[PDB]
Amino acid sequence: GSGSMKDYDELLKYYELHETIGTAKVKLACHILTGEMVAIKIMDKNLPRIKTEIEALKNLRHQHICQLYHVLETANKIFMVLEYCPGGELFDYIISQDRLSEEETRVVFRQIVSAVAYVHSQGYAHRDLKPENLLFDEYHKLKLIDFGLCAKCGSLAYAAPELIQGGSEADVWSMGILLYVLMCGFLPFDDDNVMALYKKIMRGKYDVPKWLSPSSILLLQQMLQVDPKKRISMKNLLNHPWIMQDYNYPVEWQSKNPFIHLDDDCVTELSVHHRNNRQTMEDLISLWQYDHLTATYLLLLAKKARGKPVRLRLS
Amino acid sequence: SGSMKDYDELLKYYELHETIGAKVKLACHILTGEMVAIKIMDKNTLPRIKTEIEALKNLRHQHICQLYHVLETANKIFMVLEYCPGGELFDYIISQDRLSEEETRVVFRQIVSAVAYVHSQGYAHRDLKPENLLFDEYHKLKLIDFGLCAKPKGNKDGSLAYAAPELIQGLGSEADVWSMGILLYVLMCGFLPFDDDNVMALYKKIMRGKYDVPKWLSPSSILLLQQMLQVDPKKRISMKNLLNHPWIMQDYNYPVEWQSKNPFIHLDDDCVTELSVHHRNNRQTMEDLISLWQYDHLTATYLLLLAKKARGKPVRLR
Repeated sequence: GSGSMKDYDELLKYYELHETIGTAKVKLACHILTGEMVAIKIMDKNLPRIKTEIEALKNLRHQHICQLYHVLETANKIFMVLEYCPGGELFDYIISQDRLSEEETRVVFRQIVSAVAYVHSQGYAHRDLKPENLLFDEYHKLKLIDFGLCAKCGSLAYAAPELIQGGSEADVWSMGILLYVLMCGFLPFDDDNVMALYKKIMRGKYDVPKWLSPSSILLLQQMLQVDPKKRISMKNLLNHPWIMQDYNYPVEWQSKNPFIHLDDDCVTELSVHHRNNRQTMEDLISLWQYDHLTATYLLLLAKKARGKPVRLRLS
Repeated sequence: SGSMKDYDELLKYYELHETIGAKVKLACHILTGEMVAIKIMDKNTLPRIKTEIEALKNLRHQHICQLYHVLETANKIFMVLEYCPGGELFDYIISQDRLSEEETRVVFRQIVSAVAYVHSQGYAHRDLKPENLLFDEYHKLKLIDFGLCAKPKGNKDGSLAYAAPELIQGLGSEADVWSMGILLYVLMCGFLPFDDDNVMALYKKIMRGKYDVPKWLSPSSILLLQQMLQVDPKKRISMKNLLNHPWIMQDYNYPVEWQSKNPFIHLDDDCVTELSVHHRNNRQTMEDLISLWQYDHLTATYLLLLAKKARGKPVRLR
C-alpha cells in the first residue's frame, strides 16, 4: 500500500535501514546511537492481533523471548523494533538435521520450557507454540516470538484436543508436540486430509520410533495426555527427570531481564548523553513507554552484555 | 494445518535452507546443484497467486525473475524461482541516497527492457515500484510480483505513489510508463515526486501532476521525466519512442534491446544431450517432452542446466 517514503521519516531519525530479511515487511536495521542491529517490523495500516502481540510484549521481558525495543506509530504505519535473530527458525534447523539427538533436543527444549514457564508466571498463554515461532539469535539461543494469539487457535497439528472445541495446559500439549518433532523429525499426528488429522489428535494415539529412549517415551506420554487434567504440570516439568538428565539442576525459568533494576553503567551513559543527572534518567527509563529511550537503554544494556564499550554515538 | 507431509514431494528435488522471505525459503536443486528460491503458499491461507503463475509460465526474459517449477499439494503451492541475492532496488537506492544519471541509465535501461517485453506479450504489470525489482548475482535487475498484472486488451476483473492518475479515477500499458517515470525520478532524486503524510493529499498531488525538479537534474533528464509523467495518458510517451529516446541512448548509441534472449522454442543441444543421457531417451523424444513446458521437474532441470551453462560451469547432473 501507499509506497510513501515520507512514512519512514521519523524512523530514520533513530535507525539506519538495511535490507529486507523477511517477506508484514521486516527490515534489518542499525540503531544509530548504540550501533546495535535490530529487526524492524513494518506494518501499513490496512489487526487486533498486532495490538495483542504489542501489549503482551510490553509486559514480557525474558532471555528466551524475542524483545520489543521500540514501538513507533505514524499516521500510516506501525513500526516494531525487535531483537534481531539471525539464526533462523527452529523449524529450518529440524528439517536440516533430519532429527535431533536426545542430548541436542534437551538443550533446546530446556530453553523452550524456560520461556513458556515465564509466560505462564506472568499470567499469559501463548496458544501458538510451534517450531516456526522459535528463533535462534546470534549466540544460538532460542527466542519465542508471535504473541498475536496469546491470552491474559494456532496451527492444527500443534493444537491441544481441548482447545479445538473449547489455557496453560494447552501450551504443555504443544510443547509435547514440539518435543516429539525435535526427536523424530515428523509429527505424532499428521495427514493430507485435515479431517483425518482432527480425529487422530482426538484419539491421542501415535507411533513411537525405535530410537526414542524409554525416558523420552515416558515424558512424551505425560505431555500428550488428551485429558487436559492429566497433563504434567509446569512445576513437575521444570525438574522432571528427563529434563534434568545431563544437567542435575531444574530449568531456571526466572527472568534475567528486569523492569525494576537499572544498570548503573547504562544509566550513567544515558545521563551524560541527555545532559541529566541519575534520578531524572532513572525515572524516565522506568516509565517504559517503549519510545526511543526504551530502545537505547535496552540496546545499551545489550551492548554491555556483549562486552562492547558502554558508549552512545557522538553526534 | 502445520503439517510436514506437505514438503514430501519437494524435498525429492530440492533441499531447503533458511527463510529469506507466503514464506520464502532458499533451496538447492539436487540434480543441478543450482540455488533457487521456493515460495511457499498455504492454500487454506488468494487468486493473486494463480495470476502470477499463469503470467510467469508465458513470460521468459533476462530481466524477469524466472519461474522454474510449480508444485501443488493438498495444502500447499510451491513456486521455484530465480534466486536474487542482490536484494531490492529500493534498498540499494536508500543505501546510495541517490544514483548518478549514468548509474540510473544503466539500471533504467534494464527496467525498460523488461517492461517492453511484458507489453509485447500483451501484458501490463500494474505494480512497478523499486521493491519489485531485484538484483541477481551479476548485479542485473529482475522484475517480480506479477500478482496484479493484466491483459489490458483482455477480459476485465498497486501502491498509490506509483499509480497513474487514470488509475485513481477508473485501461492500458500507458499506466506502466507513468510508473516507470516515478521510478526514474526516485532513482535520480532519492525521494518520490508525489508524496505526503495525508493520503488524500497524495491522490491530489498525483492528479495535479506537479513536482519538484532538483537542481542536480540535467535538462535531458527533466525532458524525459516530462514525457513519462503526463497526467493525460494520450500525451504520455510511447514504449516505442522510449526504447530509442535520446536520454536512453546517451552513452550507448543503441536502443534498448528488449527482445527476449531466453526462448520457448530453441532448445540448447548440450542440455538436451545431458537430459537424454539421464532419462535414457534419444534426442527427438527428449526434446518433445521439454517443449511441453509443464513447469514440472523436467522444466526446472532444463532451465537450471541452461543457466549452469550460461554461468560457464560444467553441464553435468549429479
